[PDB]
Amino acid sequence: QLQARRLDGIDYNPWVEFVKLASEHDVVNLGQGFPDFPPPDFAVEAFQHAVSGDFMLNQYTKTFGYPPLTKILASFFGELLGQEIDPLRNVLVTVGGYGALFTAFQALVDEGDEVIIIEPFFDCYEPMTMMAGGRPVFVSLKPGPGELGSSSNWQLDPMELAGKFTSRTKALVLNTPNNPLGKVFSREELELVASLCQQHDVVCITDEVYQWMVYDGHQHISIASLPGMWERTLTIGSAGKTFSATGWKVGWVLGPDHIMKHLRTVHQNSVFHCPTQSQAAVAESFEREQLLFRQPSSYFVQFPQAMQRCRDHMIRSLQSVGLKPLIPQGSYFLITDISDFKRKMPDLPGAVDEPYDRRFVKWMIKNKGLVAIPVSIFYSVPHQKHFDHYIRFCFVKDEATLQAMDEKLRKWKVE
Amino acid sequence: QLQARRLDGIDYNPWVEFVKLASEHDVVNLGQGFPDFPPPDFAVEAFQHAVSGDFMLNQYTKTFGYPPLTKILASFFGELLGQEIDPLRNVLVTVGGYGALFTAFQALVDEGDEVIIIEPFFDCYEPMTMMAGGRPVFVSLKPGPGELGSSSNWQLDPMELAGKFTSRTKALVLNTPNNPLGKVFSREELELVASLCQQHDVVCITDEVYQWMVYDGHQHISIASLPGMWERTLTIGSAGKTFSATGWKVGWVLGPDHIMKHLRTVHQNSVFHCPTQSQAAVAESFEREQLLFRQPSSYFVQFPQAMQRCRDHMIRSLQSVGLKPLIPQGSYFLITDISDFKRKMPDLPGAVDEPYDRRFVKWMIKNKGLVAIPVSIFYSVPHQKHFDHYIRFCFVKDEATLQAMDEKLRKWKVE
Ligand SMILES: *Cc1c(COP(=O)(O)O)cnc(C)c1O
Ligand SMILES: *Cc1c(COP(=O)(O)O)cnc(C)c1O
Ligand SMILES: N[C@@H](Cc1ccccc1)C(=O)O
Ligand SMILES: N[C@@H](Cc1ccccc1)C(=O)O
Repeated sequence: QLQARRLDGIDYNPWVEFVKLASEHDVVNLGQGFPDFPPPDFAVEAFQHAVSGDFMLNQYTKTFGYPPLTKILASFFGELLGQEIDPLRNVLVTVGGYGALFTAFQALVDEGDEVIIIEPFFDCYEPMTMMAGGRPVFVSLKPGPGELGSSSNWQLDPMELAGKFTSRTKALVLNTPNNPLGKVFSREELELVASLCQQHDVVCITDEVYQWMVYDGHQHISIASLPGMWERTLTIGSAGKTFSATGWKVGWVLGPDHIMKHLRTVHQNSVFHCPTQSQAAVAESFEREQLLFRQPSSYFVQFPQAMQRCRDHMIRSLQSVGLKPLIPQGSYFLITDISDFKRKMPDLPGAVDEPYDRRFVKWMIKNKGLVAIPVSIFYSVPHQKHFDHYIRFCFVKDEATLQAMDEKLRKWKVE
Repeated sequence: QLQARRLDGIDYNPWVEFVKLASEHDVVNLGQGFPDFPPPDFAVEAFQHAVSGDFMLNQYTKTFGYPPLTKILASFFGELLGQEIDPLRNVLVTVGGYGALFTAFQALVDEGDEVIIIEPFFDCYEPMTMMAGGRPVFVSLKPGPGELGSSSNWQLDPMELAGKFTSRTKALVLNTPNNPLGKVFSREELELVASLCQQHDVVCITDEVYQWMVYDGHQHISIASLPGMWERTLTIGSAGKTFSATGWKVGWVLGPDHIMKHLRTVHQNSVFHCPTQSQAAVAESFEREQLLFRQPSSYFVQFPQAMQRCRDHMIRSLQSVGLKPLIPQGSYFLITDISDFKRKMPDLPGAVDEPYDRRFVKWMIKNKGLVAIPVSIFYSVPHQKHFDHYIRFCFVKDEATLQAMDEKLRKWKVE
């Protein structure tokens, strides 16, 4: 009654409960979606330059983006998407990719509108939809029929997907690479999704914050570069996952003027300006990355290789301890199947109809000194019972952390 | 139809049209609500320190605030308000005071709710209310019955104010010191407002971004320090107006847990984190200001004195050219009565039923080389006809700017 109905349901945040049980133990922390090593030197230094240069950089910049940043966004992303991107009509800088999503949802989703969300989903898609009056409509990526799995075998059933569309579908949220699965959507998969979007005339909010974290030669493709798609896609990105600087909380949306003009209204009636100096640091960091595009020494080349190594490392470590990893083609994350521990150990300390993975993650934190995130926080509530056997690890870590993890894992092994 | 109804009306932004007519002339810019000199050294250096210190500061901080910043906010503001402020239950760091307002409005205002807005009002109060489904209800500060006016003579008629309250009033937006008037609400005025708020059980969103810019010995008082008021006030502030660093876009809301828990839901479903390093810079800048509280050398002492000088300077300059200044007790701004020019010059190039002040500001920009902001952008549309004779100047400026202004003003004088 004091508060607005838009807040009904969405008030519960799984984060906080867990990342507070973590702090009351000696743990190797692998549930955190951020690096624990520094950003690359050229980007820190870019921040350093923007806070020590033209003093007017301490003041307000332009409402829809710091112009050097919208310039490099238009240019680099225009080239990657193969699109004529106008910085002033097609680019909006936002408070991280999170603020970008929020802006998008507030612009487009209204009482009645359905938003197709593909599980496992970054958890905020659902509450943001709900705050906007929409009705989430879920579809599940289903794993295919070795022993170690693969993210790319998680299938988007074409018939099941097509069935989700009604005349009330406003938007489909596509997240690639996917958090927490690490699926990198194929071209065929993208075409599938594009196909229905054109057909039913539906916007595709597409969260590509992990664009650059792709492994094993898999290729990040943007649904917006697909024929006819720009006119109906919003493409979100994040400086933080791009330059390993998550506390910079800069992101952007690219998309066509007839959509973006709504995003801009929300922006101008919510935050109005983004901080100036972060924008400057990000503009200079993209400049440095475009200069060196494809090159052995570009961050978008070395970083994925390094993190591919960390991934490979984690996969091996968790495997030999009973966990069944799903090799990701991208993102910061891999998930592991715990179905074996569920048989081995079915009753665990945990509240009433708490899904297994949640009860398991608590167990592990206490006894074995390791943080993961239960995957069920990324399923609609009705699907948590069926999808309660996965947990989510972050391998974007310092080597000292992989070391400490192995220490934890060997102490475990002796059981 | 593609976009959400919450965007109806609110899409028009007076800013942009004007600050683009400005850039196509040689102008002294006085419509900008930000300094054009640097922030104080200790605050720039605080930024410099947070972007070159513990590298983990490049990563995510806590959702509701960087803890060193919520610590100093609780402590300093607790002391100023005379209130026990818990950082975790009573403080939320937001994307500037703008993001704070937005958070507040999204938390509390719902279809039906009325929000009492006092004119002249910072323009966003109205559209934010509207996006939230609310119904702005207006009241006007009316100037009293010398020749030069005074902001403190603009009166909040007690009977007129009381009449605005219905059973549908959710919130009253109090802005003190006031943008664009520079009114510093008296204690009696505050008690008036408090009185009705307690009586009708209404929240008082109170925008105190100008807290420290008070002149002539006038005292900034917070409605929240008034008896019984904390339980029903939200107090917003901004690092940018506090430390002359508007592009830092850090702000906060203080208020009681039973209200703030809603602000937090909006926050966690909108931005989730604020950038880390700005927070660090602001925490250290408050630390430096509290250390030196009241002291000759504290920024909260010298800065108001300096800006009081700039104010005094502008008042004299604009006076002798026909403009009738209203001396502000606070804020960055003074407004001047142009009623004389309206008689002197009634027909001006400007669209159809454009209020006079808007047409006047355009005229001045072209011919006389000076930027102001028409005050009518801060009145409800039905009241613009009656309140079309004021324009708004920003005196928070470098001396080189006051110089150039005088140059413009003397070239003018020869007419
Ligand atoms: C981390 C993450 C975000 C948030 O990006 P920020 O720049 O931190 O706002 C958005 N989407 C996904 C899928 C993420 O993993
Ligand atoms: C400038 C201003 C704001 C905005 O504060 P930011 O920290 O820039 O968000 C809010 N309210 C008033 C009355 C202002 O003048
Ligand atoms: N996305 C990262 C971090 C994050 C958490 C909550 C909001 C935004 C980003 C994760 O899944 O751990
Ligand atoms: N508040 C200042 C600057 C500002 C403009 C628009 C949004 C937020 C802050 C002004 O009135 O000029």
